[PDB]
Amino acid sequence: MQDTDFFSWRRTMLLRFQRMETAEEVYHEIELQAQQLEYDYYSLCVRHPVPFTRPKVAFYTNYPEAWVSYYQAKNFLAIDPVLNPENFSQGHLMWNDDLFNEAQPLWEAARAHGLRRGVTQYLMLPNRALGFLSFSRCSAREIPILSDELQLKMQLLVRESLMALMRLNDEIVMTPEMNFSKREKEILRWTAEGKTSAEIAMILSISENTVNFHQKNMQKKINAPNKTQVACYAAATGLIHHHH
Amino acid sequence: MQDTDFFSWRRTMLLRFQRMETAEEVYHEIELQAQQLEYDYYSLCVRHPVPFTRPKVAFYTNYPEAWVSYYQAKNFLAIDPVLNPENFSQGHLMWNDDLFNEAQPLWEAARAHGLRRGVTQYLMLPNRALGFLSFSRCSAREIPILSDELQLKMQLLVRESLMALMRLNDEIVMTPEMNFSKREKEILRWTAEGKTSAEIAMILSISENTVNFHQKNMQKKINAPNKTQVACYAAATGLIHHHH
Ligand SMILES: CCCCCCCC(=O)OC[C@@H](O)CO
Ligand SMILES: CCCCCCCC(=O)OC[C@@H](O)CO
Repeated sequence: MQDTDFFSWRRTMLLRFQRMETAEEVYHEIELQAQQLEYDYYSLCVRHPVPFTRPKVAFYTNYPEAWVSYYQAKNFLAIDPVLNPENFSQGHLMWNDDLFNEAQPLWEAARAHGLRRGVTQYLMLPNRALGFLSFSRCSAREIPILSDELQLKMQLLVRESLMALMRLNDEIVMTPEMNFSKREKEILRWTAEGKTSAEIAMILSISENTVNFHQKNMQKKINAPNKTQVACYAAATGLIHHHH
Repeated sequence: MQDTDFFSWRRTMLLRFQRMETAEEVYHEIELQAQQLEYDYYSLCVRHPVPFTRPKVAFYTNYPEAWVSYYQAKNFLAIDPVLNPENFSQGHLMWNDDLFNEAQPLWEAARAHGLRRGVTQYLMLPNRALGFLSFSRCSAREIPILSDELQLKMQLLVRESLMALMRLNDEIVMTPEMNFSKREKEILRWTAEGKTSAEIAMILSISENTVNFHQKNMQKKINAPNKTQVACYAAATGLIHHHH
């Protein structure tokens, strides 16, 4: 089946995001597209895969500054439904009351700051980071628009905006950098396979001290105590394989 | 912008994939949808994140059996363009001749087995596995269809088919299982942060031998030599966090 005005909307937005230049342009276009769907505020959170124990959650938003501060103050992240992929279908999640039954103080606090309606689309990025694009309005008024239309528009928006920010190396999306050589990564592959410094020397046909140097060298770059952190981080973000 | 016959195609296919029951039903529906787009053969490959050194590549296809055997014989995977995410735009990749300049023997071998035209859509799964859905026909004939239509149809097909196979725990998509408890995973979080068995005991307020047991216990389950493999695998597949 085919029927094209959305197909043209798609084409136009792909080009527009590709021809951007600044992270400020990105934020601005989201702010625009949200208003095009009659949403007042937007929001773009990014759950990083690392650190494992205290996951970095970078974000930028045009929310009321008072709300951003309050949300952080009472740490609602720990209970926020819309930042929990389990609640999503097709990477889409509509805001309703029943969704916040376990996080009631967040639900009331958000209303007290003018966030009465909303919606969130999400996507996992090549660096295994979870990107969440949330729209919100202060009007409980009914804005009728086809559900299928909304999903696909946001499906594209959340993707191309974060893909842009990655091409621009923005701090919001960029995982901790680890500029490793091809040999360094080769050594780290086997390290994650559980191979010892001794065994890796045999495979690569090099001195056992040469392996230990590379290992300590990588640790130094990213400031890590042992090879376990280096390898786990490298595996957690897909450096051992896939994209860069 | 909105215009709905595709939106209805979307809705219909979402339900159909959700109400499935067997991995044979999935394969069959792809085979069907490929023929609906005038493609003779399909193919569904899945690059696993682990093992790191010899990445498992499971697949199932209705290709000529002779071709599947030949492709494996001369190991064309190592040079196959259509299974390399770097060549993709919007997770979509059209087959053309210039794409195979570095893999000429594959290009000729594939033609010798009746694969003259094709296309591939790809997607990364929650377990960090890369799923590749390829369609191919034996007719060099021109089948005119809107590019934008093809992309979005396949964008949905590759997703919902692999998401189905995961709900069914199929061997093609399922990463190596590691049924770990909440405490076991808690210990493994810190292990990947580079924390020693001694330090982890201090944080969790438990014996240092208790930590070592959990560690050896996890190793036993997945048959691993040391904690480094357990943690790296657990991080590589997103067990320490995100989905299950
Ligand atoms: C956490 C980013 C700054 C605070 C904005 C909250 C991010 C987000 O979109 O949350 C919306 C819902 O939680 C509403 O309850
Ligand atoms: C590798 C799965 C079995 C062999 C089929 C090849 C998988 C795939 O779709 O490859 C197509 C292109 O490489 C054509 O040159």
